[PDB]
Amino acid sequence: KWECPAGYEVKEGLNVDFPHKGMKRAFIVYPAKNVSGPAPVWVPMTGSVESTNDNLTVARSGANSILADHGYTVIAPVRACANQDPNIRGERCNGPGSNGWNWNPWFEGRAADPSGEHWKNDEGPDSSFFVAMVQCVGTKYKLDARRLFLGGISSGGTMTNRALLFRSNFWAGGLPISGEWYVTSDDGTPLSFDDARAAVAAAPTKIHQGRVGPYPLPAKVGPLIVMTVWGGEKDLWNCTRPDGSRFLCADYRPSTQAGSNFFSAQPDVVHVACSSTHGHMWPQLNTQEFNRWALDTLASHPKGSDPRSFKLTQPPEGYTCHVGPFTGLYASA
Repeated sequence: KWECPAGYEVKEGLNVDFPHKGMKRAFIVYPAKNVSGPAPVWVPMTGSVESTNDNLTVARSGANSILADHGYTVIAPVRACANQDPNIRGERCNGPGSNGWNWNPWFEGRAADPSGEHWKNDEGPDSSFFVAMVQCVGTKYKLDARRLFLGGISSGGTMTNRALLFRSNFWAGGLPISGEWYVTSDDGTPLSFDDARAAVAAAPTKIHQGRVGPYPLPAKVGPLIVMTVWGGEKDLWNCTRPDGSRFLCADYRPSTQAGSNFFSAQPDVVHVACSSTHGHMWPQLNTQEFNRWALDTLASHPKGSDPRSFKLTQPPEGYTCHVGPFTGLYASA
């Protein structure tokens, strides 16, 4: 499955003008170090305000490129809105989406109005670009086809959820950190932030449909290991109006719960629910210990592995995790 479009020649570092669905995309490759043979892959994605460079090199943003020194080939996509500049932060990215998309950083969820209907059963240009990107990098570096993982924070966490839902026969798993689910009614009707929040609180253990994925959610998905991370009571996001005022527009308690319910219910998916207290940003406590543990945990479940043989190891201090759906976010009935 390793192939490049139009004779594209991948290189270490920043790759630009990668053709995909009429767009020109960019991504950065940090080849795995101290690895003989096929290397596991990590595709980290930034959120709405931090740049791809920040996500890859700044400690408080995760310094995801450091995982190449841990034996992973890191392949980081640049957001379409950044116009191939890995340094763009929130400029022209941190705001509502267009063309039927909910949020502009990534093509990660259909809009709440009718223009989003088209995306109910079309993965979108980011989900398909990531597959094409990894397939192309694999022509230059030897990658492990059973250990292709993606993940991200905030909007990047939402994009991880969407990619796992539409491309569960490609990725081996992912790390959606404080991503949205955009909960809807069972019939797909979009719900306001308040109604979506109340919907999960009213049925915390059920599977909820959401604008992050296909509608309806797939009955069955391919084999995966998914580690959803919730940042605690402060894992919230205040949007910014044009006039500068702030207002609550996302609460990641319901979305991490909903994601965990869907993935836990799938028989061929090992779901790990992890909670911390860093809020809505990349895990802050023992950050590199967490990144190493999380990716090595994902790698311990190569694609197609028996969920029954999976064995969770203790995460770093500052994290509580277990296999299954979240249980400490809503009171039991």
